[PDB]
This record gives sequence, C-alpha cells and structure tokens, in this order.
Amino acid sequence: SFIKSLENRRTIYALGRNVQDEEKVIETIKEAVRFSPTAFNSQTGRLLILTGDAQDKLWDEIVAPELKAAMEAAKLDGFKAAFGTILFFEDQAVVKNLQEQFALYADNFPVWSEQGSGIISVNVWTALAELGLGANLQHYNPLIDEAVAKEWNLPESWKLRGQLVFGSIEAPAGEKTFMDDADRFIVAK
Amino acid sequence: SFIKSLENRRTIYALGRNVQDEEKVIETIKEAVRFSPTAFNSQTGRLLILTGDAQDKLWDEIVAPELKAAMEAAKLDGFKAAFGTILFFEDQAVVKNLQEQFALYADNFPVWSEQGSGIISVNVWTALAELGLGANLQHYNPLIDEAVAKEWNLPESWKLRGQLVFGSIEAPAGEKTFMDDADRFIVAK
Ligand SMILES: Cc1cc2nc3c(=O)[nH]c(=O)nc-3n(C[C@H](O)[C@H](O)[C@H](O)COP(=O)(O)O)c2cc1C
Ligand SMILES: Cc1cc2nc3c(=O)[nH]c(=O)nc-3n(C[C@H](O)[C@H](O)[C@H](O)COP(=O)(O)O)c2cc1C
Ligand SMILES: O=[N+]([O-])c1cc[n+]([O-])c2ccccc12
Ligand SMILES: O=[N+]([O-])c1cc[n+]([O-])c2ccccc12
Ligand SMILES: O=[N+]([O-])c1cc[n+]([O-])c2ccccc12
Ligand SMILES: O=[N+]([O-])c1cc[n+]([O-])c2ccccc12
Repeated sequence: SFIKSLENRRTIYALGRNVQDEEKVIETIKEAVRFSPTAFNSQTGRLLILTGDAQDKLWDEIVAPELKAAMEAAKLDGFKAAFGTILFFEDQAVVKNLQEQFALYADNFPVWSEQGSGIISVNVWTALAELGLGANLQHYNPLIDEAVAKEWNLPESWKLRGQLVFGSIEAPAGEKTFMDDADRFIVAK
Repeated sequence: SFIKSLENRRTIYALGRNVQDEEKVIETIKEAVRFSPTAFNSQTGRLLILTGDAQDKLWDEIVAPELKAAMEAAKLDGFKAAFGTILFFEDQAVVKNLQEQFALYADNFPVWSEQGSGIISVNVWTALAELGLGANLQHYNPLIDEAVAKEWNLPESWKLRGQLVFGSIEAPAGEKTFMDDADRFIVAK
C-alpha cells in the first residue's frame, strides 16, 4: 500500500554498492520525478545522477576540499561509500520566466519551486526504498555549487537544493519519534 | 507499486461528496503526514481538516467574501461542492526555535519548512488518490489566514501554505504534458 511505501522510506546512513540493476534504479528515479506535481506544471526540477567514478569524484575532489576550505574560515567516507548521489536543482530560468509571465504570482514562484524540490526529493527517496535501497539527504549547497556546475557542465540557471546519497542498506535506520496527533491535527465539521 | 501510486495522483477539479468512509480518510491523511520526513525531524506541518458544515463555511463565509473584498482593490462553488478541505500550515514557532538552537542553519530552516509543506501536501494528496478520492491544491493564503485562524481558534504561529480540496471524482483529470528527459536528467559515471 502507499502508506506502507511511505513508512518504508527512512534515512539510512550506512550505505554500500550492492546494487543489482542500475538501469532499473535510473528508470525509477526518472519516473518518480516525472509523476511529481509542480505549480503550473512548470517541472522546475533538474537532476544530476552520479555513480561510480563520478560518485568518488564528487566526495573526494569537491565536497571534501570545499568543506575543509570553508571550516578553516569520516562522514564523507560514508557518503562516498554509497552507490551514488542524486543532486537536485531548481531551474531559476523557468522560475524567472514564470515571474515575468504571471507577475501577480511573482513572489510565490520561488516558494512553489522550493516546495517542488522537496516533493521530487522525497518521491525519489521513497521510490528507491521500494527497490530495497536506502538513502539520506544532505545539504552541502551552496558550498559545492560552482565546482559541481563546472565539472559536469551544468547551466548557470540550475540552483542546487539537495543531494540524495543512495545505495544498498548496510545497517538499519535509527530510532525515530513522532509528535502527539493532538498538537498537529485538528478535525472540524 | 509506488510509481503507480504517484501516477494515479492527479489534479481533479470536479469533486463531490460520495465518500464512503470518512474515518478511514482522516486516518490516511494523518498517516501520510506522520510518515513524511522533515529537517531535524522537526515535524513543522500542521493540518486543519474541514468537512460538512465547516467545509461550507470556509468557502461561503471566508474565501468568497475575502476574495471579493480583495479583487475590488463559480470556481468557489466547485471547491465548496467537494467533501472537504485540508489546510496545510507550517508552525513558525518551531522554525524560530530551530533558528535559535542551530544559528548556523538559521537561513535554511524557512527553506526546509517550505520543502516540508510540499512534501506532506503531496503525500496526503497521493494517499487520498489511493483511496479513489480526487483532490486539487489551492492558494488563497494569505488572504484568508486571519479569518481561518479566528474561526477555528488556531495558534498565531500556524502559517497557512496551501489548501487541498478533496472528494469523490466526478470527472477525469485533464490532459498533461511532460518535459523531454534530456532537458532535466543528466546521468554521469
Ligand atoms: C506547489 C504546488 C502548487 C500548486 N498550486 C495550485 C493552485 O494554486 N491552484 C490549482 O488549481 N493547482 C495548483 N497546483 C496543481 C498543479 O498545477 C498540478 O499539480 C500540475 O499542473 C500537474 O498536474 P497534476 O496535479 O494533474 O499531476 C499546484 C501544484 C504544486 C506542486
Ligand atoms: C527538507 C529536509 C532536509 C533534510 N536535511 C538533512 C541533512 O542535511 N542531513 C541529514 O543527514 N538528514 C537530513 N534530513 C533527514 C531528516 O533528518 C529525516 O528525514 C528526519 O529525521 C526523519 O527521519 P527519516 O528520514 O528516517 O524518516 C532532511 C529531511 C528533510 C525532509
Ligand atoms: O488556475 N490557476 O490559477 C492555477 C493553475 C495551476 N497552478 O499550478 C496554479 C499554481 C498557483 C496558482 C494558481 C494556479
Ligand atoms: O556515516 N555517516 O555519514 C553518518 C552516520 C551517522 N550519522 O548520524 C550521520 C549524521 C549526519 C551525517 C552523516 C552521518
Ligand atoms: O546531522 N545533521 O547535520 C543533520 C541531521 C538531520 N537533519 O535533518 C539535518 C538537516 C539539515 C542540516 C543538517 C541535518
Ligand atoms: O471547478 N473549478 O473549480 C475549476 C475547474 C476547472 N479549472 O481549470 C479550474 C482551474 C483552477 C481553479 C479551479 C478550476
């Protein structure tokens, strides 16, 4: 069931590369994004999907050095050890066009775009979990933005929002608590 | 399958009140939110779920008059005709607390909260579609915010982000197009 699918999606930090069918994984990532709703069907989400050598390169040659250079002013090995990383961007050129076409909603499009990024990120995350793969969501933007755009020749208009690290599950999700229903749901008739 | 569940979720404007098991619907809405991820497990989403007399009141006594008063400075009947409306808020008190606790990420929490709102909105939307119910997402915020908070005695900290109108499907979804894969997915190794 759908609710079961949602419950199955969890943050998994212990990831490996025991992935049987990479093509199936790629297909599923694309489908999850494809069937995600966006304001005005604007489809502002953009993905860079890295595996193999590119996965090694992201973490060893971009994230690590950028992070070090920043801090000055382990975990990374665990991210690198995963099968791949899905970098989620929002296309600002489309956002700006929407703002120009529908001036009435100009202030709203950045908001709906952020919402869109969350939407496709978790739909992909949940779809991967259905395949039995784990993932965790990271935010090394904006530190790595320029290096990533240069290495993989991305349009300047792609604004990095998140990085979903994914692979085989090598240890179970941790414990998680939930709010009291009474504090977040009100039902009225 | 999960991808099938995603594909089944569509914007349905023609909605009615042929809903067989309201309690099951409420349970499913709660579960979809419960099992949705949020930054720091902050669970900032808040829901006001209206049906029956409250559904009539929202659209006739709040949205209509506010909208008229604004414009001065049909569709509404179609929204009212639905079984209910799920109003999605983000709790700004929790957001502000996060900003204070983790000053390093202060600018990020509003962003992750917006992403969170998108996340729970579509998870609820998709869960309703699995039950065979249709829905559409509207944005009469911030116009109706104050009236809604007063009528249902909501905390000032609840910031309205969207209103998901839902009910029985009375006409099929319209046609929808998709981008070229090549323009939004890059795969590298
Ligand atoms: C963040 C967001 C905001 C949306 N806002 C509205 C809205 O205010 N009014 C409306 O009728 N539809 C709204 N939509 C629905 C989209 O237009 C719709 O999802 C998109 O055209 C894809 O069609 P589908 O929902 O049938 O898949 C919104 C969707 C998203 C994801
Ligand atoms: C918008 C958003 C941003 C998140 N950012 C991070 C992050 O930067 N690093 C991380 O390790 N987890 C991150 N998480 C994961 C959440 O902490 C996690 O989803 C939450 O604690 C619930 O746990 P679960 O994913 O196992 O259900 C993020 C989740 C969401 C929805
Ligand atoms: O009809 N509308 O005004 C409309 C349609 C579709 N989407 O996505 C919208 C999104 C935001 C505001 C109005 C929208
Ligand atoms: O191996 N990791 O990357 C890792 C393990 C455990 N926790 O809690 C983490 C938390 C945040 C980022 C990476 C983590
Ligand atoms: O370990 N972290 O830094 C971490 C854990 C969980 N969430 O949700 C985070 C979210 C944003 C930034 C860092 C996060
Ligand atoms: O009945 N409606 O509310 C309705 C019908 C058709 N479209 O396209 C709509 C579009 C936006 C809002 C309401 C709509």
